[PDB]
Amino acid sequence: SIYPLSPMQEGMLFHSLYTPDSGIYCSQTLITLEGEINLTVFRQAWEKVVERHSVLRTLFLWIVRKKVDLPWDYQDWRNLLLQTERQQGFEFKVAPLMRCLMIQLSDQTYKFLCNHHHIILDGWSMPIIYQEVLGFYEAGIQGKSHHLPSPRPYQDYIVWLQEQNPSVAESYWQRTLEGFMTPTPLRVDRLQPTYKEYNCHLSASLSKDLQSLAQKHNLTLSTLVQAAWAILLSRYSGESEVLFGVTVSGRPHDLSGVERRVGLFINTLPLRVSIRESDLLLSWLQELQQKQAEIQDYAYVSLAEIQRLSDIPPGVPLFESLVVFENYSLRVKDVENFEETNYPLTVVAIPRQELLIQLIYDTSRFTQDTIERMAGHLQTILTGIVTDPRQRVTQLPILTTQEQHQLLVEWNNTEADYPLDKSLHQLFEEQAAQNPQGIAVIFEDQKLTYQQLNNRGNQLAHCLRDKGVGPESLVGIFMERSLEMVIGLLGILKAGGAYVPLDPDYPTERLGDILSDSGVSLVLTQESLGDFLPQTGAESLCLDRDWEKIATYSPENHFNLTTPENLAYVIYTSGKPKGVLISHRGLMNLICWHQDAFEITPLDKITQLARIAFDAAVWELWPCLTAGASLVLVKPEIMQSPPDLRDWLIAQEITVSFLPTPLVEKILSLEWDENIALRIILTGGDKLHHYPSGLMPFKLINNYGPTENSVVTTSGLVRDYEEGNPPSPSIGKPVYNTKIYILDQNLQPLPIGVPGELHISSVGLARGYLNRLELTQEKFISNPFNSGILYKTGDLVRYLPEGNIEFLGRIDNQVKLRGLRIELGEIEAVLETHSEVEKAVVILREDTSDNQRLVAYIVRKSPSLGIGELRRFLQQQLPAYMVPSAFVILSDFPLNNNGKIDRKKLPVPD
Amino acid sequence: SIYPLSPMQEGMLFHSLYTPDSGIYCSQTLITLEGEINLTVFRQAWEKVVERHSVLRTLFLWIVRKKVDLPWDYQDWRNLLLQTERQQGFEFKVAPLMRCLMIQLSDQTYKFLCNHHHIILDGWSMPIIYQEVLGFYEAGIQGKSHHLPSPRPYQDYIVWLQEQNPSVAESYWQRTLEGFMTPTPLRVDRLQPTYKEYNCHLSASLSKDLQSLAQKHNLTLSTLVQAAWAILLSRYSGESEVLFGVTVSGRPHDLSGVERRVGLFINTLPLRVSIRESDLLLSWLQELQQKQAEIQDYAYVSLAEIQRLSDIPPGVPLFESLVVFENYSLRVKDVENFEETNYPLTVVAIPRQELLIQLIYDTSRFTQDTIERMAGHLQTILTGIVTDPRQRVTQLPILTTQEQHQLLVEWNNTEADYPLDKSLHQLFEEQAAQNPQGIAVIFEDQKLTYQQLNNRGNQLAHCLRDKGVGPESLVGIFMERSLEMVIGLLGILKAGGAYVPLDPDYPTERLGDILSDSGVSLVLTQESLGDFLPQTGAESLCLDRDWEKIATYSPENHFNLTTPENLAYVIYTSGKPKGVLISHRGLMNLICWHQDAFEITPLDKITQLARIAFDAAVWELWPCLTAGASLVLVKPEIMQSPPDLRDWLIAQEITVSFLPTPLVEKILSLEWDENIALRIILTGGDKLHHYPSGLMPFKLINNYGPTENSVVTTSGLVRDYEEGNPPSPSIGKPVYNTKIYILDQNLQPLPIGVPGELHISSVGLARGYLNRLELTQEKFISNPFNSGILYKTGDLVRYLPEGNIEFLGRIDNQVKLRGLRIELGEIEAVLETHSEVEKAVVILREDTSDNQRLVAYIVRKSPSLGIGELRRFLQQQLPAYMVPSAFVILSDFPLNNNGKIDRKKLPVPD
Ligand SMILES: Nc1ncnc2c1ncn2[C@@H]1O[C@H](COP(=O)(O)O)[C@@H](O)[C@H]1O
Ligand SMILES: Nc1ncnc2c1ncn2[C@@H]1O[C@H](COP(=O)(O)O)[C@@H](O)[C@H]1O
Ligand SMILES: CC(C)C[C@H](N)C(=O)O
Ligand SMILES: CC(C)C[C@H](N)C(=O)O
Repeated sequence: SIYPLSPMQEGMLFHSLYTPDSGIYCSQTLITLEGEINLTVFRQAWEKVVERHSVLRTLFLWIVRKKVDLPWDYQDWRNLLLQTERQQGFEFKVAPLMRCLMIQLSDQTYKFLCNHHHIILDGWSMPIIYQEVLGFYEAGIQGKSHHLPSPRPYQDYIVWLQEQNPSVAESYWQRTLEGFMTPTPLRVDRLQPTYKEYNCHLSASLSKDLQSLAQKHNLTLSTLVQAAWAILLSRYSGESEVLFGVTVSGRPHDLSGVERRVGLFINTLPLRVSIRESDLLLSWLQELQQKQAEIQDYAYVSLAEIQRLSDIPPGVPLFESLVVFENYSLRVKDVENFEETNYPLTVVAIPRQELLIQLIYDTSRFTQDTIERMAGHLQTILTGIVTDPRQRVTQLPILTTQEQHQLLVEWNNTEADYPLDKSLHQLFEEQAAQNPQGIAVIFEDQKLTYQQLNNRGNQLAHCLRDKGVGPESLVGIFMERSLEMVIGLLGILKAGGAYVPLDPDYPTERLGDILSDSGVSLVLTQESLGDFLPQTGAESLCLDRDWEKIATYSPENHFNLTTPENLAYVIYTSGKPKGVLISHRGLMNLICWHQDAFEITPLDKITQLARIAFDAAVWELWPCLTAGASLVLVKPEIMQSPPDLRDWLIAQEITVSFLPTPLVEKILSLEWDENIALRIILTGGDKLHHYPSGLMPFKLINNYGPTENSVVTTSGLVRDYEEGNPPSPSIGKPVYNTKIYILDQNLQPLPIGVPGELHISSVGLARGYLNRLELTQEKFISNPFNSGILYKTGDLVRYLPEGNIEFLGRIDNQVKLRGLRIELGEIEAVLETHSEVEKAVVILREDTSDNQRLVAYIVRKSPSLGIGELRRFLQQQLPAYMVPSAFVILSDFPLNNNGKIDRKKLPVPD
Repeated sequence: SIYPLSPMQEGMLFHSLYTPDSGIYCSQTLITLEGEINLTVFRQAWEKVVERHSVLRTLFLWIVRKKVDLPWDYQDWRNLLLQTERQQGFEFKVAPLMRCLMIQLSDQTYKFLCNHHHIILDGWSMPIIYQEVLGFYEAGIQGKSHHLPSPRPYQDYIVWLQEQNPSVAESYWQRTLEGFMTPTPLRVDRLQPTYKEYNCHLSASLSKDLQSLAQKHNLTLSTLVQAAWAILLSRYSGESEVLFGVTVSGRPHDLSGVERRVGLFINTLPLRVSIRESDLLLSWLQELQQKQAEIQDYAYVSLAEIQRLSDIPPGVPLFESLVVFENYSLRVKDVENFEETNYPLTVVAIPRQELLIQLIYDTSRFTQDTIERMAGHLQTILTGIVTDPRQRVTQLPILTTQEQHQLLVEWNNTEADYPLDKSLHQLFEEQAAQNPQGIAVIFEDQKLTYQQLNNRGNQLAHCLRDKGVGPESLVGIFMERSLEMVIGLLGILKAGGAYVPLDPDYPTERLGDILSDSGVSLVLTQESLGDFLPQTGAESLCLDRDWEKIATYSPENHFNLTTPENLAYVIYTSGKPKGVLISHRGLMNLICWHQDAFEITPLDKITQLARIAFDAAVWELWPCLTAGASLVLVKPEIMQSPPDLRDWLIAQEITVSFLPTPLVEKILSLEWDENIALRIILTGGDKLHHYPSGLMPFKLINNYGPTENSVVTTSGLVRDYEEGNPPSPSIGKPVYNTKIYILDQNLQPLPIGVPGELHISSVGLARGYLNRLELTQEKFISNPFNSGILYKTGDLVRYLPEGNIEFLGRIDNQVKLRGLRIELGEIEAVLETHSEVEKAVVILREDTSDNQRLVAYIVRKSPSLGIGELRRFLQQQLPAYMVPSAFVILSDFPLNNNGKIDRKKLPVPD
């Protein structure tokens, strides 16, 4: 009994000897017994166990451990809970004396409690000790012998350790963990210690089908469970490589297949699992079997040794999930109050006649609803595995029947009747029929009635159709926001053509490219701008100078000639920008949806401030003009001042107004008359950061959608912040005749809480890109879920629990194996909380392709705050690894031409 | 004049447009003119320059730049300094308008001021502009023409940039900077923005000899200067690879050899220089020539692009030193108030007829004395290079004649007469002659006079010499601190033998190894411990039981038989420990020095608390007994309580007391009677962290030395903290007959402020190690500076400015290319400043050989403080990269058996 400590034993000792009273290494176990007991023999049982297991009578000399053959257990007392309260709270004490480092107590209402230090025992070792203590009692409450083999002394683990070469195991852990730079994030967990148990019981049938499959193919039930969890983790995380804990014996020699012995050995090990698109479930399970066997050959270096030895940063865990397969005077419960640490999520497979799978979760990290669904997913995956193991791993189903249905069917039940026969201009002219005298457009003093607008529109149409314009014609429009411009738009539409906005402030070369791209032969403009057009060969008509030409022509409505498939407009998104071909159907849907959702009626006064090259302008003009309301063009002057715009909105008695996101953010800080005409403010285009105060008189509607889907895809009222609310307002839910899908990189559905790529199926979808047939086919695919078409948005989003969508960002800004476990927007929200921070954006890399170095751009309210005081504020709220290297104070955000924040113009730090 | 910005131009623009008014990019230049000036023509001169250089009339459109041929410079006014005060302070303003971004002003007392933005100009570009503006004035204050070629438009740099492939330059900067993980630290700089200039003028002879050498060997004067600085940096830094800035043209096409042109180009580039032990100066200079040429081929990516692209962490500079070779109505001065940034140290070679080398230094980072010496070093290196360029680079001299002398000769002038004929026991017995009745030893109640001790010593000697003991005999001593033990020690010495302390608390196996190592055939012990000796074959004598045997023998002094070369003691240092063979000469020197320095006289009462296996015990016993004083053995009880020991020291009227370092640290926090007998407290053994309060009644002496050099090498009084003081008390200066040397890894001398390895030349040096002849030869070498022997200590130290030595740590704990620019002890001192921190130790790696992760172990005063609040405190005081990843709260430091802090028993974090 002269032996050296294991490294793991030393570490532990030193930690205890020189850090203040800790109890990190104190494991308690508490046993509810009922019946009656021969106390005398129950004690002698414990003494029997203490007499046989050498560690249960070891002591430490301080670099050396001694087993003696002498000490045992002390009871303290026996004979309105009062146990937790004090009687269990008060243990900061163990001496490395011969006296077994294990103190016990039996009680009045019959409760046993065992305290011990991990320097002698393992999580594995306690079960063995109950079993052996119960068996020495039952064969001895009956004067018989409980015959058991003599155990190994655990002083021969120690010699075994020394026979092994640490450099072998260290090279192996280094080689195999190399690429792996941060822990697999579960991304179903909560922003910010009690644990709970969700029991997921598998049917007798599934249990048996699993066992069967294991036998047929030389796999174990533990491998099927780990596999199941590996598959689940890859879907939740988005990573095709995952890493979780598995529990192991850690005691070797192939006594893994015969014997059982007590002490401190390695009990958990990291298992790194990769899943490729070609992987089939049988082969991949064969492979998993090996890696789990293989890692056990290098089980003679601690996990702390393995953490540092990896590429994972110091300070952070290399996994947040653990899988344990418990291969194993009546007892009532064994409550384990080693609560001192536990992993956020541990999945415990207990292989009784039916397979139990317990999910033990940190309740600060996961909702009950999230965990229950996790249960459903494993259940789905396991049933899928036995049902057809020839299947590709990346295609195996995860959602339950009810989930599938809810997400893909019920939440997509947005079908709505709308006039699919009609066209934009028709609707308009019914509007101009029924209320000819109504103010249709207003610009400062100027004013058009529905008749003025219809008549002057019909004239330009007639002019235009003499010039060659019909269905599918693309006519340029190069004009300042004005009445002329509405007439222009309406003119092209009536001719049967489709308008191509040309922005008045564009350089002459970009205007060039648009005209050559779009192939327009005709551009409507105005004398002011005429000379800025490049000379491309195209005719230009001035609606100001040349109005005389146009006046000559009929102000009659013409025959309606366009079909819903005909192009209505072509608008560029941001190598070059790409023009999107929008048909009339799209717009009909939008208009009919919009008018319904926001109850637009001819009473309404509707603002028009988006520049005509952005598709928001479509959604300002046509719902309004086709409904009878009055469109108020806004001087861009007014828009330059949030408070002035506020006053101006109030002044002009505007009822419903679209404000782009950066602007609406600002007006929401202002204070507002309580009784104004403004009922709705619509916003969208960039990610809205801020919830409205309840003080706001209007209701605030968030909206989202690509240009490739007729302006709006998703819409939702935004209330004041509640509590269960995400860090930034939802983008709402799909609009009429729109279905959405949140999909993984192999086009597979994902459950609530998991981020994926938004795909859209809609009557709103573009015909495709102008002159980009390849890309049209890459992005507009055949829908896996219907006979209809699916557009890939490239936007990263997740379903919230009531069916709202959280917008996260762009799929291209995601990098594999550096997903941070905290969503960037979570930091943003936190930084924004501290007053003096008005707006924060957090980017991954503003530097180039070498490093990433996450930076945070802050716009301050006053100069009081600086990048140090901020830094400590964020390491107070989050930990580190969740705090950026650089913080850049800005004065204002680089906005692109439409209002969206311009990333590539953000200043790179230092 | 349609052109895209350079990347470097864009970055700059964005930074200006969206960060709050900054003036980071504002360069000012201020020109003292005297004489009289045709104001009218001076202006027109500037207009001439503005008319020719395209950037001097460029504007920015916001991704595009425009040159116009129209704007120029405005004067604002003209006609008790008041300029700095306001008139120069107030510039936060430049608009990217056609109006040249360059505002000027001429003044009353004749001062010109030019403000411009780096988005148009370079540090290189301003000189060209003065020259061209002065030349258009002088040929025009005389109605003549100043004829100059027409410049390149700098719109063809931009096309050149675009013709180049960034991936080529990026691969090159990545490949060549790879190993290089932190900036070359100068380690002559100060712990913690004004600049100063030290002019270092080289003689006409040296200037010319350099130029000559350049011609002979196809090198330039710039390469000789960079070389010089590279050599200096490697010595200061301790790194055989260095990295500094060099300035470059950045404008290419081989117009580097003809033309001169204005704009913004790359001006600084990182030059990585390696120096190997075999390198010869000619070949190595040839090579340096190439690398400096080569790097200029990749001069089309910014330095910010090169920083991130390197292995240097984000946030930190990749060099703190820059070398610029300025190859280039009278003007008085050009004062450059672009002070907005400058590097901590820039070395400017100005190649006028004699070579000037300016050292421009941040005065918060370097003392005037440090810089002057730097000047002397370059001067030394350059003179060395011309004198013999066949020389090895690592052997070239750096110290001046006076420095060499001061460090190696004058500060080592410690020769002292001492009785080299005599031996320890002789001196003793003269002491026991002259004052037979004096109390020699005291232990609680027990007491020996000089006669008791001498007589009982002579008896044991006679006993011993019948048992075979003589010169060179090693006798074991295995005894509790007691009177018997002093008698034992004194007995062995008189017999002519040398004692080998065996520690009473050692395990029987370590005792075994010592006895087999030392080969003792005889061990003096005591009945108490006899049975703990292992049975090795050696005789044991009990000075307690067997005293009767010993009493029979003569109490006469014997003939003195030992010579000063004879062994006196053998003591192990901490694979296995190694026994050190100390002779009598060593001890004579120590005793005679000690008695002189601390004025020991027979009045003195001297404490004895070091365990006998530590060599401190030698330095407690023999100075005292050989002087006539009374040695008080201390109960180790008393030593367990700082306050009790204090009281006990005061109580017993002890005059001079050795307390090991961890203990003295603690007593210095106590409060102290002002009038006590205690005059000196001696300490040493570990690094003392704390300076005494002035309130302390005694004086506190720090001391240092390896066992291999008779206990003490260096000694120095420690006062209260002053200001210029290092973070922890000096270890003083060499003792009698001791010379020290602070040397680099090629055994070369180093100047003040530079850390190196301490080597000792002394009469105190061990004969060598017991039974380790190899190691004796590796560590005890032939002295490069005398005919005498040199011991390599493995300790890292530096000379302070008055000749004190700062102890830094162990050479083995240093790792190349991760030296931090801040000394660990600097952090320690800072952490210690904050009350609630009683003691802090900062280690490099407590984890294993994969990462390093610098950790800090803190002992707190009360539990109030925690590892977060500490963390922010240290990122407040230092920046980051100077703050550890882990902080471990301890309760107490793992001490080894002698008092030194035990590193390998520090708890590894997490
Ligand atoms: N409400 C919104 N919240 C967040 N991002 C949005 C929102 N609306 C639009 N987007 C983003 O803006 C894009 C539309 O850009 P484009 O169609 O090119 O003008 C979408 O694909 C999203 O990435
Ligand atoms: N005063 C001191 N300050 C700092 N380190 C010290 C001091 N005295 C001794 N040392 C260290 O202790 C060593 C002596 O250890 P040893 O001779 O083996 O007992 C030296 O080589 C130093 O590294
Ligand atoms: C949802 C709307 C605000 C328009 C959206 N920004 C788009 O780019 O189509
Ligand atoms: C300088 C003295 C305190 C002794 C020193 N610690 C040594 O190890 O020799």
